[PDB]
Amino acid sequence: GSGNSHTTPWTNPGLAENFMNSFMQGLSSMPGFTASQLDDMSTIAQSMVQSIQSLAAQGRTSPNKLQALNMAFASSMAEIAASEEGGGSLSTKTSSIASAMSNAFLQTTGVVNQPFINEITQLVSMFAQAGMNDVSA
Repeated sequence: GSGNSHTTPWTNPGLAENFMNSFMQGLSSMPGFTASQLDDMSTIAQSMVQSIQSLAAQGRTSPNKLQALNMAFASSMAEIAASEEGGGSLSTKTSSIASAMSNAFLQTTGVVNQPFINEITQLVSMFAQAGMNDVSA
């Protein structure tokens, strides 16, 4: 039904595309990251989008998926955020990630989900320093 809150960018496979594209584009212009790392985030973008593409194509996405995919791509960016190179500390990584998503969602639907951005930045920072996505742990 109509839920005007907690809207996650993975609700629509096309929205995910627009979101992640704008994300990886804008983030490339932000500090902390190096082009070699944006190269991988490009893959993370294409991977997540295609996953949701196939998922929504032959069926649909349940709310449970949103609360899993949010920590999934956070983990794959965590390894990149913890990557040392031209850009500096991880503190500069997560802050840029946060803003990139914000600026992205403004271009796509015009409204940004701040709780989401905070949730993601918590996950990324956590998984990066823990070095795991909770498995065999």
